[PDB]
Amino acid sequence: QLGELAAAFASVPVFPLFDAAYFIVSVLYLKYEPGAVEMSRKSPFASWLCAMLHCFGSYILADLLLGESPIHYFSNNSSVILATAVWYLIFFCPMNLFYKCVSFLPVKLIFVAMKEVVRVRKIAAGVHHAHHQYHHGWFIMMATGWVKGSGVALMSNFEQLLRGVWRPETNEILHMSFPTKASLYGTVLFTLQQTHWLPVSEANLVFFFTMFMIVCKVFMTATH
Amino acid sequence: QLGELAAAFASVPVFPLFDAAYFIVSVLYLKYEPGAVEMSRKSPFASWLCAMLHCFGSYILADLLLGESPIHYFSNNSSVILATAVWYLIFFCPMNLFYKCVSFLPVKLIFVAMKEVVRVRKIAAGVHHAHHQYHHGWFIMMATGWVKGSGVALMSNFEQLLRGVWRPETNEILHMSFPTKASLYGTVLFTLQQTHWLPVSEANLVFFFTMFMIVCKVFMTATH
Amino acid sequence: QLGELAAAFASVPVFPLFDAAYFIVSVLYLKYEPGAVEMSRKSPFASWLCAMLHCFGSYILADLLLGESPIHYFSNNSSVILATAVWYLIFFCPMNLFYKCVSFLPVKLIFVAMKEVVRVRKIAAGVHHAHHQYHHGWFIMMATGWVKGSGVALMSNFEQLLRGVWRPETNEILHMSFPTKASLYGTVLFTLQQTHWLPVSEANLVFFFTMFMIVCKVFMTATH
Ligand SMILES: CC/C=C/C/C=C/C/C=C/CCCC(=O)O[C@H](CO)COC(=O)CCCCCCCCCCC
Ligand SMILES: CC/C=C/C/C=C/C/C=C/CCCC(=O)O[C@H](CO)COC(=O)CCCCCCCCCCC
Ligand SMILES: CC/C=C/C/C=C/C/C=C/CCCC(=O)O[C@H](CO)COC(=O)CCCCCCCCCCC
Ligand SMILES: [Ca+2]
Ligand SMILES: [Cl-]
Ligand SMILES: [Cl-]
Ligand SMILES: [Cl-]
Ligand SMILES: [Cl-]
Ligand SMILES: [Cl-]
Ligand SMILES: [Cl-]
Ligand SMILES: [Cl-]
Ligand SMILES: [Cl-]
Ligand SMILES: [Cl-]
Ligand SMILES: [Cl-]
Ligand SMILES: [Cl-]
Ligand SMILES: [Cl-]
Ligand SMILES: [Cl-]
Ligand SMILES: [Cl-]
Ligand SMILES: [Cl-]
Repeated sequence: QLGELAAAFASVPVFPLFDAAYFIVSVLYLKYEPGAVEMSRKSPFASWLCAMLHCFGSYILADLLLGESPIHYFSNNSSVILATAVWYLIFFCPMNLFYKCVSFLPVKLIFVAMKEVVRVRKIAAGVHHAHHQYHHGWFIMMATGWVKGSGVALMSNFEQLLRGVWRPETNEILHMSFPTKASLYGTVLFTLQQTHWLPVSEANLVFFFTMFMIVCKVFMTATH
Repeated sequence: QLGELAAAFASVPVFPLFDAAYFIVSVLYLKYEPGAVEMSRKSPFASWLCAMLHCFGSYILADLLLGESPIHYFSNNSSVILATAVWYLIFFCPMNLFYKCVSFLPVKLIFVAMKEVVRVRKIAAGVHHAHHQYHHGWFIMMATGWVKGSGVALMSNFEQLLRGVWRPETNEILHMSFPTKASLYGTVLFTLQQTHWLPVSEANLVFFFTMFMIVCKVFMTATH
Repeated sequence: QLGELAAAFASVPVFPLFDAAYFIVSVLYLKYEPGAVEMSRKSPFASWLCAMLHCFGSYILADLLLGESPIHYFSNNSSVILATAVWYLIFFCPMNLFYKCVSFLPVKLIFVAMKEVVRVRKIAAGVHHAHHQYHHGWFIMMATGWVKGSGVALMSNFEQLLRGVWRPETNEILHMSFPTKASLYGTVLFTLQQTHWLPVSEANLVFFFTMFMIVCKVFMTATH
């Protein structure tokens, strides 16, 4: 009956709870970046735009690769407003209280695990969406699933440029972080499953690769 | 009968006279930039391309945001040729005579006011065009109207790169100039009017916001 | 009977032999770039992506200009695999044997001539493709044919960024190399032929402009 459990796991509604966890973890990472708090004070619109890149950079990149509107996902008003509320609470909540609650390690590890549920679903969705437009476009499927999983990391040089920072000596392709490299392995697996060369159901692959990402990220977050 | 006057004001044909004023003011600003005259001598094609960015950057950015051809507007041959003639006269007219005439302060203030007529129309057109593709895409409407009004300013980091200049410490989002910030207020107003939450006719909003931009820009130009 | 010879010349199948020559010459140029060999060792995925830019940058740029998927051409699996095999053999063949064979000057000059056959065909195809979407879009036709011929050179600032290099003081528009400038003359000629203002058959223009590019590039390669 594992396939019955895997089907329920792979079809949980990500909105709003799992998307909120994705936004919280991503905007927390933004606040850790150098000068981010000062930027929220002096350039609040640019700070909000930076948070939108961290929350929706996966869709911006995937739409750019497929020749669609790069801000197509911003028509989802409820998601944009939810990410905006997360950005406001993390940077401007009185007593910094919202930051204190979501940074509490037991709470943070749960949000970290929930973000990985969202990331794997976005990888698989990118492969399936590219396949719909290119039935045999294996390289387009792998590219779309990769940027859906890596997100803002692949545009880090220009997220820095928006913040007034320029560090051209490195980038996430020249030196992949773990989530970028893991998203590359994930998009190859989901493409192979789309090819019907990997004999596994799409629900089981989602379940087992999500558990791999959850264990890795929770372990990495709890260590440091 | 103000609405009858506002309807005539909001429907004046911008081509060719008001577009010419837009091109003249924008290419004048290009000639003020460092190394622009030297660039016209040594790299005339790059200088012409820079002037096309200043004249049509609003359409390039709006088409990029909506997933359309970024050079779609360059199919308008008469507009491209008119902007090309303006670029040639400003940089290469014998005796620098065309520059001397359009820089004469009474003449320049008139062209500055006429450019603001074009800018407000482009903001409203961007909101209406985005609304046609996304009936409830408020964030897409505001983004499209903003870049239609700000124009080349939002791509200033890469207009500089074309000229061989790189200044990453600042950008027009991190530090908005007045026209960029005013275009942001304008696109919010025209979006609200599109929402039917701002109880005002589209013609009256065009008239009153254009007069606001005309008074501000004419005052700013005459002061410095 | 020259038109009968020109028709056969202009319709030779570029895949796979002429495309292979295009890939070999382009990836050879990549290996000449500073730090390219070290990059293939330490960042092999970024090295492979760099080679894809050199092999398919013409299609990436043309699709970007026309608002299509910038990786649309990567649905051609056989072409991507052939370019991938060329990249692997040039950087990783035991004894560096493949590099030694294709760098042998008589063999290299033949591949250089065959690449020019591909470049002229891509210029003409870009003009014809833009004309199909814009019957009177002369500036869109010239832009599309130019990037189809220049290829990765027009994105050199960002091919360098992928390699961790940033040299903003120059670019291929501000200072055109010979292939970039020759592709600009070529796209004007093919646009004029599309206008029916240049009284010459498309096959004869392909033949005579290819011979011009072959003689120039073979002479330039044999000199240095
Ligand atoms: C301001 C925000 C802009 C950010 C630009 C960041 C771009 C980084 C994205 C890289 C995706 C490459 C996919 C890949 O590297 O992996 C796939 C699977 O292995 C294969 O690569 C290919 O298909 C060949 C891909 C050729 C490069 C595509 C360039 C598209 C230009 C978009 C810019 C408008
Ligand atoms: C070489 C020329 C290139 C120039 C690139 C310049 C880009 C600057 C444009 C910014 C428009 C943001 C709209 C905005 O900031 O304001 C709106 C309204 O408030 C909300 O922002 C969003 O919808 C979220 C917008 C998310 C960013 C969109 C990135 C698109 C990538 C285009 C590059 C191909
Ligand atoms: C990461 C890879 C990105 C690389 C970006 C490189 C861009 C260089 C391409 C230049 C083509 C200009 C065509 C031209 O200069 O020549 C033609 C014929 O004379 C006329 O120019 C116009 O039509 C006006 C063209 C206005 C500029 C178009 C900007 C498009 C933005 C694309 C970025 C997403
Ligand atoms: Ca498109
Ligand atoms: Cl940083
Ligand atoms: Cl601000
Ligand atoms: Cl998704
Ligand atoms: Cl997707
Ligand atoms: Cl098919
Ligand atoms: Cl400057
Ligand atoms: Cl030039
Ligand atoms: Cl408009
Ligand atoms: Cl518009
Ligand atoms: Cl609808
Ligand atoms: Cl270099
Ligand atoms: Cl690698
Ligand atoms: Cl082609
Ligand atoms: Cl083409
Ligand atoms: Cl037509």
